[PDB]
Amino acid sequence: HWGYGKHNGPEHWHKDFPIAKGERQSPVDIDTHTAKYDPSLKPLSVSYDQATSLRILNNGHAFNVEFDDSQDKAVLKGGPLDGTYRLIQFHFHWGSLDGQGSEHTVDKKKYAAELHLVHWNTKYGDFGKAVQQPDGLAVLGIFLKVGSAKPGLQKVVDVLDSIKTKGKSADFTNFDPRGLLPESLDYWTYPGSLTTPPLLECVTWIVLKEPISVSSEQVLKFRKLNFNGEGEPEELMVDNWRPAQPLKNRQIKASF
Ligand SMILES: CNC[C@@H](O)c1ccc(O)c(O)c1
Ligand SMILES: [Hg+2]
Ligand SMILES: [Zn+2]
Repeated sequence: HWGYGKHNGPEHWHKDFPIAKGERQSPVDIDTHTAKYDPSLKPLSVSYDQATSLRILNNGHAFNVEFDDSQDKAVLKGGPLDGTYRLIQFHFHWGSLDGQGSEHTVDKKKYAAELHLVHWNTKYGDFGKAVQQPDGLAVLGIFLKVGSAKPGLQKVVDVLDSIKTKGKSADFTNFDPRGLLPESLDYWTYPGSLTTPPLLECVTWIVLKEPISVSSEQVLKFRKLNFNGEGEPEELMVDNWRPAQPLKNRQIKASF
């Protein structure tokens, strides 16, 4: 199936998922001098106080921290969004080296990693129906740079040993995603897609300008994870990012 290798990577995805070459694919390069301040943007509202994490899963491409979305708890609203979007999961994309890993880029700059907090529009009842809609999803993107450790990330880092290989999962309750946010909620926004097959064009992207810093030791543990399943030859889970895709006359708006 699809992956990130020479033979199954982003360059191959279009064969099974023709939308890979579509009109609103992600990620994209954010050209800071082309993005326009949008005064019609409402303030962004990130309400994660009542968030209920359930478990962490290695799915063979990344790891997902999943949340209970059976009622309005962790929600994203405001900014470019209309209505309420519920947090369902978060995951990261990262590199084999610090100089690469992020999916979105800023004036062609690649960060060491990128965090995606995935939310679905409550108007559509559930995630499965939301991904059939042009405004079905909102993803909050946060860049990671290597520097000081991120205290709020360590709980995730420590559990990774227990989910080394494809298909493994661990109980992961009472994790607070507020510990992953930078200070400023300044962002760029554009209409786009899921960055993994099947690459569905249902996402309002909200990409925070301010990166969070994580320690070299924290990122190193991400890189210890495996793409393969248990008892299979070791394939380190690294460089699980899609590169920047054509903007196609979409407009990136800045909140600041
Ligand atoms: C339904 N919740 C989405 C999450 O579990 C998810 C993450 C990455 C994927 O490739 C995928 O098919 C699903
Ligand atoms: Hg869609
Ligand atoms: Zn992602």
